[PDB]
Amino acid sequence: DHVCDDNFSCPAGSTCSSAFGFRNLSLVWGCSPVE
Repeated sequence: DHVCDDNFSCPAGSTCSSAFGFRNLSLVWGCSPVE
């Protein structure tokens, strides 16, 4: 399994959307399906 930032994970079955990159005061995103 993977692990982006901290509270997150994905069995290489998606990607870390990654959001809140203008200062990082909470970080809120999800995993995206590569296909």
